[PDB]
Amino acid sequence: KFPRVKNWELGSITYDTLCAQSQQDGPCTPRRCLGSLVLPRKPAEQLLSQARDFINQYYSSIKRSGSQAHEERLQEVEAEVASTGTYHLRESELVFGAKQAWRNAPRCVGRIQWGKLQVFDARDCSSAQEMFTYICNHIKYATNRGNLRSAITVFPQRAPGRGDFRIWNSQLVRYAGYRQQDGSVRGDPANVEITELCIQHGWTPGNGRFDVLPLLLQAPDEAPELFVLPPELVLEVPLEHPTLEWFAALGLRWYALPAVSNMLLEIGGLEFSAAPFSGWYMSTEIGTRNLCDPHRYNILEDVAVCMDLDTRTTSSLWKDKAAVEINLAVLHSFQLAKVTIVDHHAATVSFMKHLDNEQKARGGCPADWAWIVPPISGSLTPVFHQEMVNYILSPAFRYQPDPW
Amino acid sequence: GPKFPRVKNWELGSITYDTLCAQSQQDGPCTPRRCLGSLVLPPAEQLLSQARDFINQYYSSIKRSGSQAHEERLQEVEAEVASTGTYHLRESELVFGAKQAWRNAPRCVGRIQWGKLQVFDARDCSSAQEMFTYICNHIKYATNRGNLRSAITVFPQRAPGRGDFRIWNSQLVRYAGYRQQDGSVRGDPANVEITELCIQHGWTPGNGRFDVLPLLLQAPDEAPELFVLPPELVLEVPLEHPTLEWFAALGLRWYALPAVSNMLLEIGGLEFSAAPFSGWYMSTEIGTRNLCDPHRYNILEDVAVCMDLDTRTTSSLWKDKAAVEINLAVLHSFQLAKVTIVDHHAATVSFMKHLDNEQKARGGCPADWAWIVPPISGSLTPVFHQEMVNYILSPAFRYQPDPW
Ligand code: HEM
Ligand code: HEM
Ligand SMILES: Cc1cc(N)nc(CCCCCc2cc(C)cc(N)n2)c1
Ligand SMILES: Cc1cc(N)nc(CCCCCc2cc(C)cc(N)n2)c1
Ligand SMILES: C[C@H](O)[C@H](O)[C@H]1CNc2nc(N)[nH]c(=O)c2N1
Ligand SMILES: C[C@H](O)[C@H](O)[C@H]1CNc2nc(N)[nH]c(=O)c2N1
Ligand SMILES: [Zn+2]
Repeated sequence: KFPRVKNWELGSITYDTLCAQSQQDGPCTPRRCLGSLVLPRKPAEQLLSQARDFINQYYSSIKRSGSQAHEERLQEVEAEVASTGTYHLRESELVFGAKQAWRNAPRCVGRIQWGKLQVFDARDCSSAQEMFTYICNHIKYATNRGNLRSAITVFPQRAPGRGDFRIWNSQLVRYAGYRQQDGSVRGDPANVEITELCIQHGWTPGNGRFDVLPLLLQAPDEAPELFVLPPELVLEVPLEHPTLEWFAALGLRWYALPAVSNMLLEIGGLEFSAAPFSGWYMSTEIGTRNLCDPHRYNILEDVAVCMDLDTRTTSSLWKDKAAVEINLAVLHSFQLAKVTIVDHHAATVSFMKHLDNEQKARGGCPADWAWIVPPISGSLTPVFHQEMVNYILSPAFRYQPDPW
Repeated sequence: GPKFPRVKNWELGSITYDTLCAQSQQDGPCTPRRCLGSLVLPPAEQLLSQARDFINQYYSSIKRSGSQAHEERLQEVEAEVASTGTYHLRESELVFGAKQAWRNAPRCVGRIQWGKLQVFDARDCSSAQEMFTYICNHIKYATNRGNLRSAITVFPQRAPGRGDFRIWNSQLVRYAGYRQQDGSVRGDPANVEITELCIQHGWTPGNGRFDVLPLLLQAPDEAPELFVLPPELVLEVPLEHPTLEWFAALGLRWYALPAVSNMLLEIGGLEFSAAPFSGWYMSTEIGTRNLCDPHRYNILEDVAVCMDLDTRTTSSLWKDKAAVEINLAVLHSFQLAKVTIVDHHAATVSFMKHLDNEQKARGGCPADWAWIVPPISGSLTPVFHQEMVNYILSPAFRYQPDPW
């Protein structure tokens, strides 16, 4: 039942015993592996057992398991659930749950950081207006003038008798995508839909490719409300190249803070539909995906041409050459602007360190090989060469449907 | 929708369902609780049922399903299995099954070519000297002075009681790896075991980085005999750069013919333990894995130093830049030399065509994403964004225990 897992560079071998504590099925069966799929196809007595489970996790972690407080806390949960069908987490438990859900995130290469997360309790929130205020303090704290600090902010749990608090935007900072006459897109094509919903709910659009979108925030069973982030909070890094001086001409820029805003956080059976969290970028996310995917800004040809590369033929590897300059430019420009970033070499090295830690601490580490291995130079990094077991542990960030 | 895996391309936004997976008659390593698809590695009546299925496939492939010939061939196999425990394939059943195994191989990006495979029958082979003759013929035909041609040679199947035919070497062509007294390896480290095996059976070793191993060939129930390949039969390419002149002085080379000799070819339950097969390289096999893996030639640092790159910090992207140029050097030199090769861009483009043909032809295609995605410039190729379903179909190429 316990997989042999091998590193092929170093010949080293471990066994995952941690997977045994997974109790949510993934999409694979013995007939066919489905691990490369981005999304899944996708309660009285049972919320109860996830709660015991989780409270157990919490008291084991402060090394006070089977102590008195443990018992009296299990009794709280029971009594609360028996009468109301639900319960509430103490602030310190939430803090524990939030860090554990990062820890369990199998798609995340930055997990070495997991124990260092600033947790904002925003459960005493009753309006879109307040969410905005909480969302602003988060951006301000996490951004920290370029010296970035991981942070999550947690809005009120989902409740049986009403709508969810939701942030409609997929990220706290997004560039407008304007769907043009000839069906081309000025700006980020990833953000066409959200851009149109913002216009639909009253927003005045610009005509740049890097227009910072407003936030569409929704309090339960209310029309979402629109807030313009103040430009002074959203820090942005102009893109240039250490030697290629025309690179600066291309007006390229990315924003400092990668803050995911549409995922749901699950802890001990409670669900937190709005709980944005942020760290700092690994440079390939910007330099390779956001700028080079052909269904994003798709700037590879432009760059290659400016680099005077023979475009005609795949075999001159013009794609590979320009991709590498753009990634260098993202690192260069971030290090200049003194904004926190990490390259895929440093990041995957530190990730290797994390597997070793997690092997000593828990007996394994859930890991999604296709998301961990970077999008350029995969086998140049040590994770390419490391087998990994993937599986769902709770607490967990999960995808959730879009509100509209 | 339908309950078959839904499969999405994130670049194009297109959806398909894989119905082919229902044909899978074998379990991979995944289960609902944990994905294991990144792991490199995993007669009685069971023969009969395997045989009936292969034969049904053959007759559908020739559009004669249900015909008298079909049920008479069924009848035939059942009698032969019933009185000898095994059975033999007709010639063109062997050609079909061979092609079908390549067609079925989830790890092969080259399957647009699956239709064009020269199948040499060698089931008459009765000695290790003769194996050698067939391999030399195979190598000559396949290499065809640089204009390479895919081919497989099929030695006699396994039989109850009697020993297997086996090619000990993992590939027909392998460079020696000599273990130094100081702990390093000279040559190719992947081939240390097979080098030291060749010496034990009496080969006189050389001392270069690129010495061609002799073949260790095992006729049934005999110790393996040793055979040296005439140098004129082994086409090799010296590596040089179109613009960095010093690259040629590095003395690097690779062989033209990728020919796998250690796999088992399975058909209707019959097992061909020696059926080596060969195509042509994708440039990233040579330039990225074989030359740059840390556990292989590991020339990345030497090359970056020659390029005058900053090798003391990850963030100069020194690894990425050196890898690109080594890869350019691979293509350029094979091109200059009129030896067939394909780059990871063209190759993945055409595997996308192959997926689309197979969708129409059979309703899906088993594909191992981690192996289909090239090991440099992943997300720069269209397979990066294509979800894929991996499962096992027969005929199959399969791994087998080394015979020592
Ligand atoms: C501190 C710096 C961090 C870095 C460099 C990092 C790195 C990454 C990267 C490169 C990805 C792949 C994303 C993509 O391809 O778009 C990712 C995914 C993810 N990260 Fe992080 N991470 C960091 C911090 C965090 C934090 C603080 C959290 C939560 C508190 C987090 C949770 C996640 C989750 C849930 C995913 C999966 C995303 C999805 O499925 O859409 N990470 N991480
Ligand atoms: C025609 C040109 C071909 C190209 C460019 C090609 C390309 C590739 C590549 C890049 C790999 C992965 C190599 C690695 O990671 O080491 C591979 C694997 C494979 N190919 Fe091909 N292929 C070709 C022809 C063939 C032929 C003729 C056959 C057999 C009839 C074949 C069967 C396989 C199998 C079974 C694997 C997986 C081997 C393993 O799991 O170790 N391919 N192919
Ligand atoms: C299918 C899908 C759903 C979703 N919610 N999000 C995505 C991509 C989100 C990008 C996650 C980016 C990130 C997040 C964090 C916390 C750090 C960092 N460096 N990068 C894809
Ligand atoms: C553990 C292991 C076993 C095995 N049989 N093979 C491997 C890698 C073999 C490399 C396959 C190379 C190849 C084969 C063919 C036929 C064409 C082409 N371009 N490349 C690893
Ligand atoms: C289809 C495929 O699973 C998908 O493109 C994944 C591959 N790996 C990834 N890895 C990361 N980090 N981010 C991604 O968006 C993707 N995309
Ligand atoms: C651990 C991981 O599965 C392993 O390194 C695989 C990854 N993908 C690969 N892909 C190909 N084509 N060849 C390989 O040898 C590997 N190695
Ligand atoms: Zn799987």
